[PDB]
Amino acid sequence: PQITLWKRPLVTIKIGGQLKEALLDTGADDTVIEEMSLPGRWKPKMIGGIGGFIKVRQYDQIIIEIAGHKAIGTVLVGPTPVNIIGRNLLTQIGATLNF
Amino acid sequence: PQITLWKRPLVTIKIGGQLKEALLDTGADDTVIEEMSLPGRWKPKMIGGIGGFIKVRQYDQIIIEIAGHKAIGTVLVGPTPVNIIGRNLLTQIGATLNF
Ligand SMILES: CC(C)CN(C[C@@H](O)[C@H](Cc1ccccc1)NC(=O)O[C@H]1CO[C@H]2OCC[C@H]21)S(=O)(=O)c1ccc2c(c1)C(=O)O[B-]2(O)O
Ligand SMILES: [Cl-]
Ligand SMILES: [Cl-]
Ligand SMILES: [Cl-]
Ligand code: NA
Repeated sequence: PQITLWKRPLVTIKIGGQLKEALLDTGADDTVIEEMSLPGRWKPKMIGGIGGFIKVRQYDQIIIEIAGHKAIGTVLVGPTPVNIIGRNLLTQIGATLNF
Repeated sequence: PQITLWKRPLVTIKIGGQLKEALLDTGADDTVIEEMSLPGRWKPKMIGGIGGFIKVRQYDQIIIEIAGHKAIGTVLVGPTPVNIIGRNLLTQIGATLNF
């Protein structure tokens, strides 16, 4: 689709069989999701947001559908204010910014 | 232009007579710029995300040139680690997300 920006670009994602709402976020390098259960091992990551740095859990090679598009990649789990789809997965779905 | 998302979508802006580099950020409702002086009245606001909140000064009716396109709107000024062009100005330059 072509998504204008008068409203927040919220989409439905599917991860671990569950539907969640998430924000398409070109200002995020990484995809960050609220606390949930994911399979496999995780590794630590420090990410720096508007308010400072936080620790999150990094899960790699996670299957995730974004607005109906299949992606497989890194998902960070931690205390984010909203689920954000960052550029690591926006690139997988072929998203560009245009003006 | 069409901007791919392999790297941060950084553009040059002009604000208050100064050139700065800023992120085109679909995940931000509003535009947030590092500390600088702007003309006119302002009021304080708290904005929050990953890592918590920061206090900013809200200036209304500020003109920015974003990658050569002029737009006017509210600009928040404070200790953000990155300059952020949010939806309030992305709409004005006709920016869309496409996939
Ligand atoms: C969290 C999101 C819903 C909202 N933000 C935009 C988001 O795009 C940030 C933009 C940003 C980019 C670099 C550094 C700091 C901030 N990205 C981000 O945190 O990305 C993380 C995930 O990947 C990592 O890569 C980049 C950092 C890491 S915000 O900045 O917190 C933000 C922007 C505007 C407003 C508010 C909060 C608010 O409350 O009112 B407001 O005036 O509307
Ligand atoms: Cl840890
Ligand atoms: Cl990835
Ligand atoms: Cl505005
Ligand atoms: Na003003």
